[PDB]
Amino acid sequence: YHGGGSGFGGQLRSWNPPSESVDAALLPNFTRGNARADDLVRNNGYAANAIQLHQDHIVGSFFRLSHRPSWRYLGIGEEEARAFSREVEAAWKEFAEDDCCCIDVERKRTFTMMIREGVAMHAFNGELFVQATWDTSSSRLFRTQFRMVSPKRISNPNNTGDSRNCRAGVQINDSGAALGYYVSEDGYPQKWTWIPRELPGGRASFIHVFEPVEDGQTRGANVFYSVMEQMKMLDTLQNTQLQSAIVKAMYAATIESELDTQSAMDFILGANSQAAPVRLGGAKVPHLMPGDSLNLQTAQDTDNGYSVFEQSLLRYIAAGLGVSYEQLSRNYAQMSYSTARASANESWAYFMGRRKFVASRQASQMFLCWLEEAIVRRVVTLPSKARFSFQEARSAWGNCDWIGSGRMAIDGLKEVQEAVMLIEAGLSTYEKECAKRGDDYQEIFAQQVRETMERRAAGLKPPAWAAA
Amino acid sequence: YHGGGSGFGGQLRSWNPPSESVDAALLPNFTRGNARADDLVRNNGYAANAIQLHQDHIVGSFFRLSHRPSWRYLGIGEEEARAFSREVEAAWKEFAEDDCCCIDVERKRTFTMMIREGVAMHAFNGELFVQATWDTSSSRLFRTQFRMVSPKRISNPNNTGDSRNCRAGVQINDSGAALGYYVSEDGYPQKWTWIPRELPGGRASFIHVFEPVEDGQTRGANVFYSVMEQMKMLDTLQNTQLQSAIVKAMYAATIESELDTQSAMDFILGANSQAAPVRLGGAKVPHLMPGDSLNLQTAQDTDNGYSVFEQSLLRYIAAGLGVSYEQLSRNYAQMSYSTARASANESWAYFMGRRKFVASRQASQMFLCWLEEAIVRRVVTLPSKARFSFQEARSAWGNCDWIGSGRMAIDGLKEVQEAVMLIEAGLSTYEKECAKRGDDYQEIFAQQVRETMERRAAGLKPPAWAAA
Amino acid sequence: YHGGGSGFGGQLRSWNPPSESVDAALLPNFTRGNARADDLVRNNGYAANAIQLHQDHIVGSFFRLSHRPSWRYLGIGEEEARAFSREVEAAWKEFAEDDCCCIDVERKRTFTMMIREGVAMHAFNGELFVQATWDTSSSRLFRTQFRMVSPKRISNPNNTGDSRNCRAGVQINDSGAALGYYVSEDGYPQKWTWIPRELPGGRASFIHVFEPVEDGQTRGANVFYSVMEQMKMLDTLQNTQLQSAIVKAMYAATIESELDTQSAMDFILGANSQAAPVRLGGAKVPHLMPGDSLNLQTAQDTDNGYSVFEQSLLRYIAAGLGVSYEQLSRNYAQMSYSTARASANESWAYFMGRRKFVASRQASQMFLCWLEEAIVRRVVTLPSKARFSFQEARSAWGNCDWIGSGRMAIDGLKEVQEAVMLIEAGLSTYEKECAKRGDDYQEIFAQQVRETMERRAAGLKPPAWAAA
Repeated sequence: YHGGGSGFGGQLRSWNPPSESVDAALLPNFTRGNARADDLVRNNGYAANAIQLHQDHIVGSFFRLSHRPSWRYLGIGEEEARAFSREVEAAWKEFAEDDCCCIDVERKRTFTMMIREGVAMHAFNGELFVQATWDTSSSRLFRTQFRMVSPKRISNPNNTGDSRNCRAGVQINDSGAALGYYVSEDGYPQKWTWIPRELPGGRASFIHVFEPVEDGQTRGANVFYSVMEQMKMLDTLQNTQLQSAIVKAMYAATIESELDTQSAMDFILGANSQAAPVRLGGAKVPHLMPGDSLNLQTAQDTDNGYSVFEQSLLRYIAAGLGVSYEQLSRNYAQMSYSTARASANESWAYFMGRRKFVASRQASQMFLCWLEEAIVRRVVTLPSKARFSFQEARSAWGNCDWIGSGRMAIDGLKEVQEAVMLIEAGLSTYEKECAKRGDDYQEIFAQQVRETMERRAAGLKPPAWAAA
Repeated sequence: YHGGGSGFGGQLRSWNPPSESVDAALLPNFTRGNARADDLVRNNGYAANAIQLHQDHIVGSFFRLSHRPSWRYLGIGEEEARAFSREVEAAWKEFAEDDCCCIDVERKRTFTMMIREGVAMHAFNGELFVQATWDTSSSRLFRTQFRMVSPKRISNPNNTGDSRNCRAGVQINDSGAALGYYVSEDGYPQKWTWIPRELPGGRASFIHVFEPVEDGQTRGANVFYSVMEQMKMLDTLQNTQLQSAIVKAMYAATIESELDTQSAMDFILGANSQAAPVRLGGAKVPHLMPGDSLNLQTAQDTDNGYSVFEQSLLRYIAAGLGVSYEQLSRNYAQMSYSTARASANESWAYFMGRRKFVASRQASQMFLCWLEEAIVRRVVTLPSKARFSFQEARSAWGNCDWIGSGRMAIDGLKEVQEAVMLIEAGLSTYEKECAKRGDDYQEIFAQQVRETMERRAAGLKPPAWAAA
Repeated sequence: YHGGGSGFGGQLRSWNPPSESVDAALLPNFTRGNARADDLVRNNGYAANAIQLHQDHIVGSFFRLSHRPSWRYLGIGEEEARAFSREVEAAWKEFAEDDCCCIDVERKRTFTMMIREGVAMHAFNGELFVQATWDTSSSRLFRTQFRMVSPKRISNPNNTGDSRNCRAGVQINDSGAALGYYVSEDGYPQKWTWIPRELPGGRASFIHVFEPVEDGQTRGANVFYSVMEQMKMLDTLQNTQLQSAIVKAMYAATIESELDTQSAMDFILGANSQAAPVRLGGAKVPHLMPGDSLNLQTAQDTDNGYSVFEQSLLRYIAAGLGVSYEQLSRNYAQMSYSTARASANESWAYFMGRRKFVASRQASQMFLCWLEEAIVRRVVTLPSKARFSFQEARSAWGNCDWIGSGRMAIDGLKEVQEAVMLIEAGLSTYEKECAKRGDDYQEIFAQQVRETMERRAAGLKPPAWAAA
């Protein structure tokens, strides 16, 4: 095997990367990497475009709840489960979507915008932090509130060095689990607070969502590490090329003469001395003595293959980040239907995975945290004859699924024909087909049974879905 | 035969590779090869893209259980087998998919995330290790927990040399079988523990999944050995080319004169001395004496054939890794439907093989480990009059199949038409067609029989699948 | 005839190859050729791709048994043959597909994985060896075990010279048949054992599978001898071209002056002395005295015709190995449907031949070895009133056919239409149509007759295959 060897001619003799865990590689330069990722996101067109694509495709314009408790395990009954789910869904829908935005302490974000911010933070910071608090002064129906904590705030107190149990502001028990986090207080023009992960009663107090790569990993790594250097180098190349083009296009001509500069421009260029401005009106034919000369400068091609090199670098960056090349670069060159569909599918697989993990876990944990007080305050009533209480089986009572914006297809008619053909056979159900369009099938049925009554009352022809 | 000969003109005279086992080639430089593969994965856009493609296509966004015990062998009866399968599937679904993430000791990953991490570890490290433990302090329903052990941790104690029976921290019996493993403890700012492969009762304590190449192979080899050198050399070429382009684009022009440098720029470039900055506003025509000169530099083509060489190297890398060229390089050049379908099939065969072996074996062993407690703690009851106990035939009781995300078609209508035509004939069943879409046909049937009742109750037109 | 003559102008005067058997050409340099093939497989991207294609297409993701005993010969009856086949197939499932992997001594591979490893070994080593042993300490139902022996281990004892009867560790009787083998024991940081080919009772103890080319051939030859030299030379050319491109791209410019190097770089390049680093920010216009000079280097085309030469060499290599050019090189250039189908058929013929011979013979012999104990231990009962007992006609009792993964075609709809039309006419049966899809028609019928009952019980519309 030449992987561990010296190389072809010994070229890989100096390539001896150390063997170390993910923590040993990531933690020493965590803050610098995060700052560089933030710099790239704020001040580069492509990084901001990638973040916007992540936000728009992973979550969308809405994030909707679907409460499906496991009634078999609980032994309560299907109808009671349906009634409980309807009540819980109504309560959650009013709680999250108030215009006062009292879901968060800062009163600036709704639930959907909070999910989008969490996804964005997971993108260029590798993780997201959420804290759940209670305000006693509040007289509203619910006291639960959520605060989005930036990863920069969590760090070791007093800027102390890492230990075996405490790393990067995270306290670790004997196992890999985390017991608590140290959150700093930021003064824009310091102190640290201990926040336990979970309350003694089992409620989740502070939320941390990230995907671990190796066995022992305390905090996550942003996606920009793969292509961080190339983005900066490409920005430098773009600025240099633009400045060079401006400079080369500036010098249009050159005057050579042995006379005074005022005299030379007077006799050759045509300026009026009554250095010296020249009027652009008209065409001029100067007369030159033997010593005089007039040279019109020629410049190189403004874009001499910079476009193709930029194309290659943008393909590399899009491969590193995960978004499609066309989406990142806005190129959308000529291509057949099959190629566009294949690229869309390749991007959609990654987007679906990100939605399934990050946003779904965050929303599920927030929903469980809210549901615990909702049940405690008797806003909703648990079904009777339950095998287990809410505390004993939290996941069983609070099992849920989340629906986001569906993919907008290149051909609208083909997808509709496919859906109709699937519905005609037994391969698919109404729920799955409506969920692909970002709709709830029960709401569609209610709207249809309302519309048929409205049509009948007005005297119009009954709709297709109506039963004779 | 010229294979063992000197060559055409004697060119292969120095090519005399040693004849040795896979262990003799792999073990001496195991750690350096693993470290180089990790370096490529962390810091190259293409390697990270390949790992992400592996994770997404091999597993997907979900990994689902299908329990099919062999009822004929055990002599229990079909209906008891179906009831047992329903119970164990429900228990597994609740156990793996809790939001508390209590399946693993570190409480960071769900079952699907652990499967994806195992696939990733198999990709760039050549193997995956899983440890199953019990916590007695836990008061939950199940005490089983799983921990993913990095391959770096398994090594010979005290960094001692390999022996005949103990190689790379694995103790080997007279045959090729492994009896136990030595796992180190990592301190981020050492000691070794003996972990037997199997408990005395026959339970699996330590899990090791990899594909052997030759007869005697203690540990597996990463996939990057084939293309390790080329990726590093291509990265060096890319960085060098980018720096060279930036350098050549930087120098726009050149001034030649015998005067002072400030005066030369004042009279020619146009800088103001009130070295010296020059304003970009306007167009200028300087006046030059005989000794003076102005030269506008021209540069070579920025991308002069680098794209084609990069294409060739990327095809080589994609051949080595196994992913498609379009997926790896994000190129997706103009191509017909047939070529895209052929490349997709060529990649899908490899992905299906990897899913059938690695993830399936890992998930099956974890499921058996959980099922042993589940049966022991009497959460589920074995059918009566069974020929053999659970211990005597573990595979018969725990026979199962796993379903992941299905391939996304380039043309949605064509696959639906194909599935419908197959269903109409006897060549296919409902289960196989639903499995290709990542769905369970029994859940679809339950949803349909619920939806028909819902439509009937609300007064809507009965669905197609309903029976008159 | 000029084939044996001097040539056109005497150019073939030195071309006088010796006339010798295959053994005389192969045996003297067997080990060096095998080592070179192993080196190419481990360390070249294309060779690994070819081996992976062999494994994926010849075997696939599964290998399945179809027991077809010849009842007419033995005069037992069709129904008894069916019952015996069902029992044997069930028993072979459990032995081969246990998760404990107790089929092999090393407990690392399942039956399909051992078949794939055998195919791979036949690919780059020219043959495969399998050993069947018994473990008395085992308390399981079956004591049969299989060990894949690397071809390197079999060699002459004490590294002695070959004889008339003993060549390369294989003892040959008066005829060409082999009586036994000498297998060495490998110590990774020596002794030889005599293993007879067959037990005295007729059972197969040692398995050797290879295709003979000529009359007397003791051991087989790998496929790589045809194209090993070209692969090594192409790898050298690729590495040299990459290094040359990096070297030529590295030198961006050149400074010529009579001053000191520090002064020259300060005045021309723009470095700061407060050798000398230069910041890349901005565009610069240096001033040069008559002695000074600035030159921007221009390099040759990075990929100047290397791609087409690589294409030709890859076509030659793919022709030598037997795989299609597109599969080997991942090129998949623009091409019509007919050309793609023709290339796919050309490759599929070779893959079907390899599957029919190598894997089928290996699996059949292993199945016979297992079936002998299975019958002896009375796990399965032979039908009564049989003409010849198991010993008299092993092949008649153990006649079987093996099924692998079916070909993935470019157009899914066309293949389904073709299969439906063939089924409608009398040209084809259900078994052949289901076999091309890698399915067992009896299993499909059982699944259909279950699904129709499941649909009827739930109240859904009866399936198409149901009989009124």
